[PDB]
Amino acid sequence: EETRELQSLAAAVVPSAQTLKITDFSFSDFELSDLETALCTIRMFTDLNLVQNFQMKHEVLCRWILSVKKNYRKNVAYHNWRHAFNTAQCMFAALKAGKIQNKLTDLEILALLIAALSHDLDHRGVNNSQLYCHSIMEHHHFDQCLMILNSPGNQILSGLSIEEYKTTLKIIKQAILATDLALYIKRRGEFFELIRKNQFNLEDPHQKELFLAMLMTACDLSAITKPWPIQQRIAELVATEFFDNKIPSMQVGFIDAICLQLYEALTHVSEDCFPLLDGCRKNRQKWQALAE
Ligand SMILES: CCCCCCCCc1nc(-c2cc(S(=O)(=O)N3CCN(C)CC3)ccc2OCC)[nH]c(=O)c1Br
Ligand SMILES: [Mg+2]
Ligand SMILES: [Zn+2]
Repeated sequence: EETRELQSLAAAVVPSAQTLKITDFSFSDFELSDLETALCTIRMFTDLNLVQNFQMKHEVLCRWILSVKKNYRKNVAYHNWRHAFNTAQCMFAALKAGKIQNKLTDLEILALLIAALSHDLDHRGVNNSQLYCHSIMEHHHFDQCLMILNSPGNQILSGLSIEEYKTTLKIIKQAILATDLALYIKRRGEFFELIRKNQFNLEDPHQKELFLAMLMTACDLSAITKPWPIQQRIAELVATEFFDNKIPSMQVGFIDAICLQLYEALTHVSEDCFPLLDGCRKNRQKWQALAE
C-alpha cells in the first residue's frame, strides 16, 4: 500500500494551480484527500519552476513528498501533515499572488518551499513533548528534513552543484529555525523598526535573511488569516492539541500580540499580501464579538 501510493501519485495527472485554487490566500484543504494534497504539492514545485531549474525527476519528487507526508503524525490534532501542507500553500500564494517571488532568487524559493513543508516534521504536539531555550524542536525538525533529503530515491536536490546545495541547506535550516516562536519574538523588533523608518532593504544580505525568517512565520501562522468558517475549524484543532468559552479572548490576544503586526509588516513589503492582513483583521472582529 506504499509503492501503491507512490504508483498512483506518479501516474496521476497534475491539474493546474488555478484549478486547484492553491493561488488563493483563502485556500482550505478540508475537502482534499492525502493524494490530492500530494498533487497540489507537485503543482507548487512545478509552477515555481523548481522541477525545471533543478532537474528533478518526477518519481523522486513524488517519493520525497510522500516521505515528508509520512513523517508527520496523524494522531496529533494540529501539528500534522495538513498544517505543513497549508504552510507551504501560503508560501506559494505569497510568492505568486503576493508577488514575493520576483524579490527572491531561485535557490531561496526552493529552500522556503522545502522548509515550509518540512518545518514541523515528526512533531508530537505542544504538550506531548529545553530550559536552555535553544530551539531544540526546530533543530529536530531540520534534522528530519535533512534525513529525508538524503534518503535513497528521495534526493530532490541531487541536481544542484555542491555550492548550490550548501547554500540551500543553510537557507532551509535558518528558515526552519525561524519558526521557533521565541526566535520570531526576538527578531521582530528589528524588522518592524526598519520598515517604520523606511530603511528596509532586501539587497542587504542581513535584511534579506531577516525577511525570509518573517515570511516563514507568516506562513506558519496563516490559519489565523483564513475565512471565518475555516479559522473556526482550525482553532478547533489548535484547541484540542493544546488541551488534549475562554477561547475567543485567547484568540484576540494571540492576534494582537503576535499576528497583526507581522501581516501589517508583510503588506508594507508587498502590497499584494494584503489579503493575509485583511483576513486576520476580519477574524479579530469575529472572535472579539464572541468574547461577549
Ligand atoms: C511560528 C509559530 C510558533 C508555534 C505556535 C503554535 C500554535 C499557534 C496558535 N496559537 C493559538 C493560541 C495561543 C494562545 S497563547 O496566548 O499564545 N498561549 C500559548 C502558550 N500556552 C501554553 C498558553 C497559551 C492561546 C490560545 C490559542 O488558541 C486557542 C484556540 N491560536 C492559534 O490560532 C494558533 Br495558529
Ligand atoms: Mg513549529
Ligand atoms: Zn508550524
